[PDB]
Amino acid sequence: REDAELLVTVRGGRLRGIRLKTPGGPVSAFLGIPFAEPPMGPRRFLPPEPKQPWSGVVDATTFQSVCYQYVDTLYPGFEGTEMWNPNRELSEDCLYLNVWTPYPRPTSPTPVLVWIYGGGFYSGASSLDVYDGRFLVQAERTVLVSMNYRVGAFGFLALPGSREAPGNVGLLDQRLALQWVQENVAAFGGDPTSVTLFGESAGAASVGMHLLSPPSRGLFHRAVLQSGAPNGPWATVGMGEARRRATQLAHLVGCPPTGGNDTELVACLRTRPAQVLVNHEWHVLPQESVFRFSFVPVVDGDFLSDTPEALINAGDFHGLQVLVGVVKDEGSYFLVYGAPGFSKDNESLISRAEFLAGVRVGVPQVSDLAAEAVVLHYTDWLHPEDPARLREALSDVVGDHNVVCPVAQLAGRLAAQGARVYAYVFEHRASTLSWPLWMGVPHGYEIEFIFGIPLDPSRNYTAEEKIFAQRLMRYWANFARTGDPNEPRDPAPQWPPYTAGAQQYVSLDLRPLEVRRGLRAQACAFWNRFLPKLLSA
Amino acid sequence: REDAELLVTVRGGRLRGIRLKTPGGPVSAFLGIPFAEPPMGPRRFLPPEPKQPWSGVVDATTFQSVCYQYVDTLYPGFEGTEMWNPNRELSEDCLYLNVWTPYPRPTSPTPVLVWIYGGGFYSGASSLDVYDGRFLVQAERTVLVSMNYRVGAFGFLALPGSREAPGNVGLLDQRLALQWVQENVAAFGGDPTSVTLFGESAGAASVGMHLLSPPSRGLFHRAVLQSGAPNGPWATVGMGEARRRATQLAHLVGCPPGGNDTELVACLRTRPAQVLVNHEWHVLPQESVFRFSFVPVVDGDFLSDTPEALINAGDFHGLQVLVGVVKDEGSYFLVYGAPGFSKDNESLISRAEFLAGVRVGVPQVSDLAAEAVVLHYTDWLHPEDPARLREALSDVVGDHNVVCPVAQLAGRLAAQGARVYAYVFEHRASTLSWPLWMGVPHGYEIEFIFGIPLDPSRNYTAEEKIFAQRLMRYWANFARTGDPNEPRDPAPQWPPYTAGAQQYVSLDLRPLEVRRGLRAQACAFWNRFLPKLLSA
Ligand SMILES: *[C@@H]1O[C@H](CO[C@@H]2O[C@@H](C)[C@@H](O)[C@@H](O)[C@@H]2O)[C@@H](O[C@@H]2O[C@H](CO)[C@@H](O)[C@H](O)[C@H]2NC(C)=O)[C@H](O)[C@H]1NC(C)=O
Ligand SMILES: *[C@@H]1O[C@H](CO[C@@H]2O[C@@H](C)[C@@H](O)[C@@H](O)[C@@H]2O)[C@@H](O[C@@H]2O[C@H](CO)[C@@H](O)[C@H](O)[C@H]2NC(C)=O)[C@H](O)[C@H]1NC(C)=O
Repeated sequence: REDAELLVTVRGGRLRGIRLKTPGGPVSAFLGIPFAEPPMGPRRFLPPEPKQPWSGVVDATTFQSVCYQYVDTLYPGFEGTEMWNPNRELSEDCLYLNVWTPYPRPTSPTPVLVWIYGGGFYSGASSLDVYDGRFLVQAERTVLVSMNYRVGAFGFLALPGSREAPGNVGLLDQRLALQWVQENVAAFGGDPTSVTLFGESAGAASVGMHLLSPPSRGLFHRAVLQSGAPNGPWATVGMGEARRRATQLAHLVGCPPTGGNDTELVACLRTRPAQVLVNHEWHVLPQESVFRFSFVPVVDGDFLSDTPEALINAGDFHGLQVLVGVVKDEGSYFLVYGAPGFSKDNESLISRAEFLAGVRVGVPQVSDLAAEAVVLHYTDWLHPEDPARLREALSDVVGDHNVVCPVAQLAGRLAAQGARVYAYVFEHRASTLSWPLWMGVPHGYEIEFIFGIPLDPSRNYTAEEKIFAQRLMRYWANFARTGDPNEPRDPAPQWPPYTAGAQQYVSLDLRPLEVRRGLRAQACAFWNRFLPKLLSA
Repeated sequence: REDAELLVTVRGGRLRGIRLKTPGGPVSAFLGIPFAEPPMGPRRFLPPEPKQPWSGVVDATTFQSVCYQYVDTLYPGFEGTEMWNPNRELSEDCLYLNVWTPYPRPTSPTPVLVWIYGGGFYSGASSLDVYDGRFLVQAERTVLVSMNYRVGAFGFLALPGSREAPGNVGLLDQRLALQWVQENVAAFGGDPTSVTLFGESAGAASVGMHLLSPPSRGLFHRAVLQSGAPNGPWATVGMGEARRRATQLAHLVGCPPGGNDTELVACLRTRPAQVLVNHEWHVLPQESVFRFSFVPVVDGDFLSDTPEALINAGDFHGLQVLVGVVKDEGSYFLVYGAPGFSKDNESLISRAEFLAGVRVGVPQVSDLAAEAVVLHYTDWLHPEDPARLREALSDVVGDHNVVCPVAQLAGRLAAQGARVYAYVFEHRASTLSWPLWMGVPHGYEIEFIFGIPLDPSRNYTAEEKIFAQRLMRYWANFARTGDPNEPRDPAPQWPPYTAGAQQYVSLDLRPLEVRRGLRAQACAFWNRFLPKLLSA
């Protein structure tokens, strides 16, 4: 009648999973485990409530719904954008997580990788094909967990101080899932004393906010931040700007029938169909921009007691290992979403005039003086108008400002204040990539190799890329169980720690590890050391 | 009996010159010709007055007195500083000029070169050995004129608005000599319709100011600006700060103070010249290198606007300009106040010294501006490497004071009608007494332009002599035609500088090599960004 490996009792009740075929052998998957009560109706915008115990057996046999979110339509049918779009029905009933474990279940406690997807805090899902945990768990014999968390207004609309919309509830969704991991992962063979968070972009920023929030920090041990940081200019928002955005969203959908009582304002928002909120989400941004999202974590003293910058600088990080990195062309994806002259369908060889206009789109809402400093640093004054150079320069502007330099500041301060840090740059352009050649290794395209997707026989990767993907999974799993991506296998070469002075990182591509110095050191000194001084003067 | 070639009648009266030897043949020299009434006593600080005629024969066989000035004492007896110090007695009776001419004197109109010496507007003299005109005149058959002009407070103390100390009188000293050239150079064989001005440091700044002042502009036809420009942060001063400096000088020497300019000048006019000199450095507002107390003042008269303003607004069609810099404009000044520097060690400074140095090399700017300097000149892969910090602070001082002011002048003149030729001078003299770490310092191309290597009693190499002959030929080609290129191909040709291509040549023992950008990255900072920052 039943297979005992696919039957697990967690604190809330009994579950039943499925046996997954993988290239390397069987895996057990428990997909769509409810960890919170559904945040519908009166519970919209509220902190997650833990799932109430149930009698009988819950079937955890497929991914559950995607949290309600905007759906990208810029290049309809284009795989390079469709791969990030929801692959399940949209619902507010979306607080489910997924556990993958070896078959048979490990005998001794196994280290746990917990994945947190990105999507700008406005999109994403744990169900996307590229986040398929079966290949890591098979190849490296870890337990892998991933959760859904609310995005957009449903996760991050904030009327700060208000009780019916406190903000950051999507982060509370993540923390609740992490608490579930502590109470329940042992039932699957996982070690709750060896839990490594990892995430990418907004998921990397989320990992960092759990590092900086004491109530989250007791729930994990190690951290991996791929292409994102809590201190990025896009990842948090101030209390007053959160209130302005929430209030203008309400105003754009009829509430109140501007501002007033927070109770009455939210109650009105709660009567609007979810899709009506999503249809107005982008209209609350203060300007024309790229790499800016409407509802993101708010710095209000609760989750984050201070800005991520301050908490990073103040923190004692002894006993912490982190792995951080970026892709080679962090900035190119976002240019086709609004920078003038840019398209995935031509070479985007912009003019000087379009470059100067792009600077204000990619560095939005800074003084004319601050914009001048950006143009000074990124113009090559022996070739101020060469279109090819202007295209790469604008990519560097957006990439450095939003990802590389925030990651570099995080890496540097954690190292200087007690953490062992490892840093990479991912430099392989996947043979299957559908974006144009000028975009390089675009943001987000290391994930499929980390997750071992090239081992999927259904896909058409080269054999080199399969070997490469196996290499990355090992670094990640080695870091997960030891805090060090290196393996006692000296030639391999070795991946040295990142430090504030030497600033060493390794390149990840088909060739063997190559050590290098400085995460765009010259550029990041402008973003991390000089530009803040200028904006307060 | 007497030599006819060395007797000359100028509008003021009669002169007796002297024959000079060179290894290429004789030249005729007329040294110490008075062109102004001695600006003494009641005429201290006033505009110069033309020399009243004389009877008899003025003896023009010897250099005349040096205008009263500070004497460098940083390294007593050291050749590298002594060569710039006065080599004749000091006197306020110093307004004389010198003419060198071929022997026998030309009988057709010969192109004229007019030398204006540098010295920060606080020092200098036309009699310095390194400014000896005999080799250029023999080798390139030009007429060469140089004049003394008042420096320090005597030339540039300004109480703006006052008739008793108007300012810029040293500049007027220069203009009066240019007028004297127009009226008298033909008596020596010179062609008053082909006058090329050239000068170095403060002399190059002086040249640029005559370019931008209409009453001077009809007195010459082309300009050479070596390692200086009128828009450099040091070459001019605002009316308010000029008044504050003149006023503190009066305090420091016992003069007052409802206030009154007439009385303050009158009390200054009673002090011995040396007393003013003794307090000259103490009116500067802060510790600094490359700043000088009494410089040209922008008051709407000699200069009706700032030089940067006048550069931007000018129609420079019909102008040919030759401009350039040495390879290490900043090194020299570092040993005069940058913490950690000496000509006697390697000056391998620390990061803390580098940061303190930045406030000395970029004085009187906001903390934000200084931070922006540190951002640009730090290698953030090597923020504390002492050799890189020494080089970077040299670059800060050189770019801010010379290279980038020259690049801006060149770019805007070229984009507004002028034909511009740019060089970087990259040859370290075999005879150089400054340490190796200073490279090719400020001022050490002059001796090659004047052909001093041809002097056999000096210790230059045979290939250094050929180099001097090359440079003299470029300079003289430029004076005769507005084009340094030897009108003949291999070459490579020296192409004109333009705001886009930014082409210049390097001058060393190797043949001409063409390069792009007078430190375009750094000068974008100083010329385009930093002005915006200081406004807001
Ligand atoms: C590169 O493309 C952009 C985007 O234009 C769109 O995409 C093209 C590939 C093509 O499908 C066009 O028909 C589309 O309009 C071009 O920039 C656009 O230029 C048009 C006018 O020419 C203007 O109306 C749009 O606003 C512009 N869009 C943006 C984002 O600026 C750009 O000119 C193309 N570059 C070339 C052809 O060199
Ligand atoms: C390089 O020299 C400077 C200048 O020092 C002076 O000149 C030297 C030749 C020697 O005679 C020193 O004693 C002189 O003071 C040195 O900078 C000075 O250092 C001393 C202490 O060593 C300090 O009291 C002064 O303030 C410094 N002066 C300045 C202008 O900063 C520097 O130490 C020397 N570098 C070395 C020795 O590595």
